[PDB]
Amino acid sequence: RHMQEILDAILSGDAASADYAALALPESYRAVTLHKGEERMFDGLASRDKDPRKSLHLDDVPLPELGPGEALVAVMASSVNYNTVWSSIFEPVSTFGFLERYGRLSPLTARHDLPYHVLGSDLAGVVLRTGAGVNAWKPGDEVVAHCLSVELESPDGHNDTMMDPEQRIWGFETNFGGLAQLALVKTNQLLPKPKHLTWEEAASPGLVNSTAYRQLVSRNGAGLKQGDNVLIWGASGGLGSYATQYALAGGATPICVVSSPRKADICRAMGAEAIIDRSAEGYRFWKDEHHQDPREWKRLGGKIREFTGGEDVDIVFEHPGRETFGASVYVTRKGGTIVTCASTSGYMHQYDNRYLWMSLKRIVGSHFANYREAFEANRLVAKGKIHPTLSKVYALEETGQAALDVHHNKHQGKVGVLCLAPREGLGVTDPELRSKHLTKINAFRN
Amino acid sequence: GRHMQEILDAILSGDAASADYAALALPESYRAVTLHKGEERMFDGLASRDKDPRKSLHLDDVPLPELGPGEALVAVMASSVNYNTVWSSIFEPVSTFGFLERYGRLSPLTARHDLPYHVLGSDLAGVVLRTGAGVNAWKPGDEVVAHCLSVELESPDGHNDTMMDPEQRIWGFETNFGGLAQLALVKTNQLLPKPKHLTWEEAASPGLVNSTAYRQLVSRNGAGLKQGDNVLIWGASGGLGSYATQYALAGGATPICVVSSPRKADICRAMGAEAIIDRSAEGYRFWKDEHHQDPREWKRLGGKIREFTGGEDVDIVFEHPGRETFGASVYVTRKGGTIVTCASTSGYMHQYDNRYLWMSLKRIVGSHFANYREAFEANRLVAKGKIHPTLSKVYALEETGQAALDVHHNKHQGKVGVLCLAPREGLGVTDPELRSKHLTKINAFRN
Amino acid sequence: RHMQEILDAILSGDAASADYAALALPESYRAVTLHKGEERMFDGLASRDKDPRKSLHLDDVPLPELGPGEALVAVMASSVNYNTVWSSIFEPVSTFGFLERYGRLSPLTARHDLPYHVLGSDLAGVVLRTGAGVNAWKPGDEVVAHCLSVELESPDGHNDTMMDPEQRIWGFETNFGGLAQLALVKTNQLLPKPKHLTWEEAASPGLVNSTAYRQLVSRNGAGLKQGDNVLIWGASGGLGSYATQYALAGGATPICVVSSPRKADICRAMGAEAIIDRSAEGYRFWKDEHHQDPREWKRLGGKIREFTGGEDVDIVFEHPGRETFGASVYVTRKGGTIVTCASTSGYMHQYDNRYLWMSLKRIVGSHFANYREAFEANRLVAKGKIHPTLSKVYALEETGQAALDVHHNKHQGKVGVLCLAPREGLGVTDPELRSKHLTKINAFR
Amino acid sequence: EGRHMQEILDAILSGDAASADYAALALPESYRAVTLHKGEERMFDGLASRDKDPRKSLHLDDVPLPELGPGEALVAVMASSVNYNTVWSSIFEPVSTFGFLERYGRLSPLTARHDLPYHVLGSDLAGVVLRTGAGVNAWKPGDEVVAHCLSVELESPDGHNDTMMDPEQRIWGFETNFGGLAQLALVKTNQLLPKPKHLTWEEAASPGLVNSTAYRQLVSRNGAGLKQGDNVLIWGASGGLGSYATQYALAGGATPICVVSSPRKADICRAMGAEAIIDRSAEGYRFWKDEHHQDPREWKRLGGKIREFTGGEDVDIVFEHPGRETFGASVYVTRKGGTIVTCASTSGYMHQYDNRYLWMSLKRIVGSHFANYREAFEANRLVAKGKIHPTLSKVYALEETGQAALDVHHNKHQGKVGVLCLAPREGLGVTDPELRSKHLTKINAFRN
Ligand SMILES: CC[C@@H](C(=O)O)C(=O)SCCNC(=O)/C=C/NC(=O)[C@H](O)C(C)(C)COP(=O)(O)OP(=O)(O)OC[C@H]1O[C@@H](n2cnc3c(N)ncnc32)[C@H](O)[C@@H]1OP(=O)(O)O
Ligand SMILES: NC(=O)C1=CN([C@@H]2O[C@H](COP(=O)(O)OP(=O)(O)OC[C@H]3O[C@@H](n4cnc5c(N)ncnc54)[C@H](OP(=O)(O)O)[C@@H]3O)[C@@H](O)[C@H]2O)C=CC1
Ligand SMILES: NC(=O)C1=CN([C@@H]2O[C@H](COP(=O)(O)OP(=O)(O)OC[C@H]3O[C@@H](n4cnc5c(N)ncnc54)[C@H](OP(=O)(O)O)[C@@H]3O)[C@@H](O)[C@H]2O)C=CC1
Ligand SMILES: NC(=O)C1=CN([C@@H]2O[C@H](COP(=O)(O)OP(=O)(O)OC[C@H]3O[C@@H](n4cnc5c(N)ncnc54)[C@H](OP(=O)(O)O)[C@@H]3O)[C@@H](O)[C@H]2O)C=CC1
Ligand SMILES: NC(=O)C1=CN([C@@H]2O[C@H](COP(=O)(O)OP(=O)(O)OC[C@H]3O[C@@H](n4cnc5c(N)ncnc54)[C@H](OP(=O)(O)O)[C@@H]3O)[C@@H](O)[C@H]2O)C=CC1
Repeated sequence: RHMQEILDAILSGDAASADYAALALPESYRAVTLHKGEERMFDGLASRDKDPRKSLHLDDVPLPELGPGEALVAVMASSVNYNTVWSSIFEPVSTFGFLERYGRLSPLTARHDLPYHVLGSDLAGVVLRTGAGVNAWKPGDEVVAHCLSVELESPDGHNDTMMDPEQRIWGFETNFGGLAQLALVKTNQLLPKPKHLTWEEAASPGLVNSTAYRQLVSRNGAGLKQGDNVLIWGASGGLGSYATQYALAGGATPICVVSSPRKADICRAMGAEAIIDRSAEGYRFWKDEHHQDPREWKRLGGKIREFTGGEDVDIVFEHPGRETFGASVYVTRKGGTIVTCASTSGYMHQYDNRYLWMSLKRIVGSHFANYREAFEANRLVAKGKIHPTLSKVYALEETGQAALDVHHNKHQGKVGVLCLAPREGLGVTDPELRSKHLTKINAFRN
Repeated sequence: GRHMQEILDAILSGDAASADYAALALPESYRAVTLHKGEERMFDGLASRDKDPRKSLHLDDVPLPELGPGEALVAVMASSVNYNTVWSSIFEPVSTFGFLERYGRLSPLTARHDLPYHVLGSDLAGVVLRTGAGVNAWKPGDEVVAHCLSVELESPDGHNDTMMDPEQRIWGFETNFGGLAQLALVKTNQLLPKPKHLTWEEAASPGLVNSTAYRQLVSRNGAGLKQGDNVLIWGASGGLGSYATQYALAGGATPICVVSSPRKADICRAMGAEAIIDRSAEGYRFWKDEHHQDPREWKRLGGKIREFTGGEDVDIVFEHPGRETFGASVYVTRKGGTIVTCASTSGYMHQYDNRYLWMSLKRIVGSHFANYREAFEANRLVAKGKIHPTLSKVYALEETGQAALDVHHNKHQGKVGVLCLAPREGLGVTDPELRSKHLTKINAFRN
Repeated sequence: RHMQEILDAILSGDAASADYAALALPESYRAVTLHKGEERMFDGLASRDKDPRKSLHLDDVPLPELGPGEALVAVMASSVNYNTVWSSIFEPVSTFGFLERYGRLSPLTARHDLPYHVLGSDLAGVVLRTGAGVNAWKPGDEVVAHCLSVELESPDGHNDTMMDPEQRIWGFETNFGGLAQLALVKTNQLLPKPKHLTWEEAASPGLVNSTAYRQLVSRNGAGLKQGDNVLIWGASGGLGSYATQYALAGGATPICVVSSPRKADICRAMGAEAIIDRSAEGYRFWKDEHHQDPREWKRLGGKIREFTGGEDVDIVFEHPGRETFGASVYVTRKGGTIVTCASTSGYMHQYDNRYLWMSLKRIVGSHFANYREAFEANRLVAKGKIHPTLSKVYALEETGQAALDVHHNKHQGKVGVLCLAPREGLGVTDPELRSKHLTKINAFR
Repeated sequence: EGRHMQEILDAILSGDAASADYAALALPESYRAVTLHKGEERMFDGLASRDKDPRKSLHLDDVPLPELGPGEALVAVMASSVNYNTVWSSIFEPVSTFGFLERYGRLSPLTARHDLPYHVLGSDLAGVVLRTGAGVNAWKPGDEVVAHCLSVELESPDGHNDTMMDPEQRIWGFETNFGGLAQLALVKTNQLLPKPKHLTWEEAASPGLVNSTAYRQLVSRNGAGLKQGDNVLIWGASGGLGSYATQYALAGGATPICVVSSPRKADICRAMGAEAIIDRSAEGYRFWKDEHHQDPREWKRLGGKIREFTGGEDVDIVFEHPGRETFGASVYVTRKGGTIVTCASTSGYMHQYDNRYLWMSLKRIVGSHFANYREAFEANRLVAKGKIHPTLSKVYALEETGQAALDVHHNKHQGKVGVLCLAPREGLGVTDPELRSKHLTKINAFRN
């Protein structure tokens, strides 16, 4: 196999750039895919009852043609993200609609408009080829990838690339994602691999760490400062496992919300002290399908004040959506910020605008991160200031079970996936820095 | 009263010096529009609509209050009747006497406001007569208007933007000695210089809705308007929206004005706007039923906006109607744009589709009234002739009851003013050249 | 002649995109060029004595090959600015040095490394062909260009592309510039042509306009708001003339500084009213080569207050540098901003920091403009809020004389160049908006 | 030592006086204070600033109590500190403070109380409220307080969106009278903050001025707006401002590059948690080659040394205050897009820099000055929470304030130099012993 020869080169440890440039490309690669003819297979079911194991296929797919500004990457490991779940249950809409619309832009984007969709929005691996116009990256470079896909032909994105009208998420709104043995990315998605981490560890921060960085740290989100109090929903999940770290390292005080004593213990291991278990408290923010209960908003606010000495939070880190959003707006301090990048429990938000306008609060929408933000987030991992939060690793063939874990909220931290890597534990080339941080690196491990 | 008449004579002469005002003997009573503590339940049982301010508002002669540190006594030439004045006059949401009594427990200074009568009114235009201890920047004779937000600023919270202060009082509503009277008492950090090209009644008009619109649309605490922006303005001929339309035009931006009648569209054209949507003629139905919205109506509004902008979506939505329009407001905003909100007239339980907010990196910014720097800047743009008052009708002080009913029942398209000491309309202009340049717009809301 | 038929299509006014796509390309185009062998010809001379008429050639050159994300444009008009003049006299160094070094990177970048250099960093014209991947532009589109190109391989420029470490000015650090019948640009340099302007007027605002927009209007510079008072140095020059217009269009008050009565008249024709003639006032901000005179800073401040009713300016629009900068910091209001994008009179600035910290002022550096700011500035021209400042137009064959005119500061406004356009005055397709603004459009004629 | 003053101190020291007990104490008719005299403001004319001796101009006087006004408090001062503005005052540089008092005195009959032939100095205090004026409801006799030094009238609209912008804004004890280097002081009640209970009187007095300033300059959005990951060049990292700036950089998750002039100060920086330390004396930087011209080669040498510590990165922020000597280098070494934030010019206020580095690299120079009440509250809250620690090195008696000021004038100190006012000895005033115990090693990091 051409693919076995590629893996052997990576595992040897002493292949030069010219060696990678000399390997023959395989004619197909193994990939986790959706099929277009199945996009209605879950019609009539409740979201909970839609099973990613039924929709996710392991296929052999042809290599796409390499274009200008792009790189072909040999993927050692990837991760399950919530967009992998959304894709796999075809909610809110089918990703094939996104691929069809993308394919209308040009003959190059039309490569993506296929009857199958290779998923995955994270990777760690090795560059094999680069297209025309690519100088910064070369075959053999060890990389991780962020998932922003921007074309930058329009002027709109030249003062923050998230504002590009053609901005997409790689592996979700584009094809050739990371849950596969090979991937195709733009080279402006590439970042240097953290040397003290294994392949699966290095693949795990990309998406959620970059998003948490823009949403909480950067001036394009909440602009955290030391001394702030920050309410962090889902503090032991993917986003929250990085948000909590940024709050603590930035000198702020996180109030972490989780739903089990096991996750509460992890938050204490990260260094948080103020932890609310929403299951034990039994919050019912909605009385029925159409009306909320302000008494329950107020009970949450009172519990926060027990931890802060009577202070309300400067920032709410939102993402659960409809269930929690009325409470989030209510409990925020006068002049404070609710920053939101998601709506897991439902995107039709309801809130009492009297609390927003009379208290001069703001709701800031945030979405992934631009390259500069993704670089800064990955830099803090490489410096050993922010740590990966991997809890469990699955084989590529078992990506469906990994997606079901997240779908049903059975996990903590990040769930990783081995792609070409034959086992866990490979890829560390800075053992001294790894040993300095190993206890924190393994804090989420089962 | 002889002393009061001599004060008015000094003002009307046009050439009294500061020393002359300092030498005028103060009156020992002044005429004022008041509520009476004994009557606060006279409307119990009735619907808001059927409560009549002519039955609760009294014309009384009241004694002058003692002038404290950092305060000014003002001879009032004109004032205004706004929604806060109307609600007070019908003891809604609760009687104003409740707060005057509680706050009056703090100190002998706060207890001056706790009286069996309440002098209403949160606007004035007039002349400073006396200042209390420590005052530097104002002197007898200075011609002034007032910002009605009073802050004590003992908490640190308000020292980077005073709207964050936790202890605000609206003068004439949560304080006594308001402006619907011949004299008023205010803090000197409420005073603003009178625009010289306007009459007394015009200068008292812009008031809180003008500074609120300025903070919401122009200032960096709100939307931070820049030239070239497209701005969707709901209620563009009402209080807030009329000033927002003017700020958009004055700042080099394009307002897309929304109104509900052809008469209102004509007022918008008179202010200088060109892109006008009649929401009633278009028949928008943003809610399908009590609990669900219709995204195809959001998109129909979006397509109508694009007809005026050459295919562009708005950088800013100037919100205030609330529940009925808020879903559409979030939908139509450009990627990276801002929805600024300072009220919820149609209902405060907002519902919107958050996918549009996070996937297009939009933000919803809450704003409320204005701090004193914003009020100074808004008033300064009126004084420069960039922003014009919106007066429709003027009443004498003796007829404040009817003025209040007119506002309560929405009888006029623009503001209702009240003459206090001024004997007739049309006095107080000392810059006729500037007035002549802007006369048509100044009178756009007169019939 | 294939070139003649391209011009006839443009002049017909009703060719469709399919008609442009069907036209045969010419094998060569007429271009204004420098020659590699002559780069030492002005060795020994003072700058003022170098004559661009001796170095600029009119050549027929072959068409370059069209790469990914590029467009081939038929050029109706161009401009001559200071970058063009500097290149034509090989200052500060010959432009061929950078073209050679950059052309080592790849076959794409080596297209630019030729023995001749086609100059010009402005255009107005019609798209003829686009390279692969191009979505937003098609044959027939009427365009102007933003001259600053970025590669954006580094993350640094992905929150504001001016932070990118590898910028190139098209026609100066690239070949195939706009002083020619055809040009090659990236598609993320293209902007829609303002319909109410002639070809030569549309090509004129260019980089000084977008630089002024970034410095004064955008949040990356001073963040102007209506009501502000703005001190504008050099108010009838390139930057200052656009800055004056942005101040007015944004509802602010420019306090315009000029050095002659004729310049004051031009400021009044633009709409300004508060004008200071620094030469009539006789300001001497420096007492000698090393020390300033705070009494003269204060004298300027007092003159400003005569126009503002006693207020100090919220913003100073700086660019003269050493001579004026101490005065600029002094006169700015408490909490105000001094924004700077050049140092004409000298880059070693000196100022009294007590005024800066005790009055919480800031000095903000700005440079050129990113593509979003260039689009917004061009859009305000297209709205008729901002007007071009052309003084004189030359034919392409006379580009040498045009460059000498700019080099010796012969005109008060800009110098334009007809490329394919056979005469001035063509290209207006919005005559109603033009008629509204004709007097201001011609203020520098 | 008068009887009424002795009775006030006995009440404080008893630990159990009630608010009504302080209200009932007789006030003294005079108090002991460190003062300047108007007749002497020319005494150093023609001398180089280094040769001006604060021991010659600072007097210990008995002065009459001023009349209490609306919005004010009379405070019994247990301890204060020397600040550099105490040094500036005592050498009448750049100008005499009596010009400031004369100008202030023209505003109103209330501000005219300050226009006196002597100037009571001091811009920090820790102590106990004795009396409050009209309009004061938030503070009462007996409250244990520290004071920040912002004096704002807030009559003008300009200060109502950040009070530092008030046109009449002044620094208490420098541009106003009745400062804190004295047994009693007069302040606006909007200068008052709750005393941190785990600190002694002298420790609690020491952060106010420089900690508030460093917070606005580095942490707040009105200054540099620090974020975790930033590299920050901190001049004078073991002095007053620097000893707080370094703590904010570390606690905010940034990397300070600390500049000091001795190995002893380098060791304190390491004890604070910094690793990247430059000794400007050992490096021998000569940024100026003569009176009128700088040396870009030395700017470059500093920039190269910084890059050795950061792995090749240039600093996002420079925390400036030395002024003329360093400012050209500070602008040069800053990263593209970065910020130089300045609140002072110790070495000379006529700054010179190369504007090509500022405009071509899109840098900005942000002027900062003290802090508004909200920022001062936030800075003091972080001390009270034990997140930021006092940096007191040495304590002098009130009668030795002249020598304390000379220490700072000649750059012989580290951290903050404290002064006992009414407090009879060091070590008093702690009422949270368990929080103190948790943090004691860091609290004492600067002690001789
Ligand atoms: C892990 C990474 C990350 C990720 O993976 O993300 C995440 O985990 S995140 C959570 C997962 N992600 C989601 O959960 C949501 C997926 N995505 C969607 O759910 C839909 O995508 C959305 C609701 C956002 C929009 O859907 P859509 O219905 O497609 O939107 P819209 O209406 O904007 O556009 C269609 C037509 O409306 C026109 N149009 C637009 N604006 C106006 C206007 N103002 N006026 C008039 N017409 C207008 C356009 O011009 C078009 O016209 P056409 O071009 O002729 O079709
Ligand atoms: N815009 C963007 O770019 C990004 C958006 N997202 C979106 O953010 C959301 C979370 O992503 P991720 O963190 O990766 O997923 P995870 O599932 O790993 O973390 C989600 C956490 O949310 C909490 N949670 C779930 N449902 C509720 C609820 N109804 N009420 C309160 N808390 C709840 C759980 O914590 P517990 O049960 O312990 O309280 C869980 O750990 C998803 O919707 C995802 O699509 C993600 C990343 C990028
Ligand atoms: N808290 C306080 O102290 C005060 C609060 N307020 C609040 O501010 C709000 C606005 O103030 P102001 O502008 O002075 O009020 P106005 O009554 O002057 O104008 C309100 C406009 O809102 C528009 N509007 C109302 N309902 C809807 C709707 N359902 N959909 C769309 N547009 C609508 C109408 O415009 P059209 O019909 O022409 O489209 C109406 O003219 C007030 O309604 C009140 O709630 C006001 C003053 C004081
Ligand atoms: N880096 C680059 O690639 C480019 C840099 N630049 C730089 O930008 C600067 C300005 O560009 P532009 O506006 O187009 O130049 P202009 O020549 O068009 O206008 C410059 C104006 O500055 C004013 N000025 C010059 N010297 C002084 C002085 N000592 N004191 C006061 N005012 C002075 C004059 O106005 P008046 O005499 O009327 O008061 C003069 O008109 C150029 O001078 C150059 O340094 C420009 C082009 C490109
Ligand atoms: N605007 C405001 O509100 C405030 C302004 N200031 C001003 O800030 C400055 C410092 O205040 P503070 O920190 O209290 O004083 P300190 O003397 O305690 O600290 C100053 C430090 O600067 C360093 N330093 C002194 N001179 C030079 C020089 N020429 N070059 C380089 N480094 C130098 C020394 O460190 P080393 O020798 O170890 O390098 C010294 O420790 C003063 O000018 C003061 O007035 C202070 C506080 C508030």
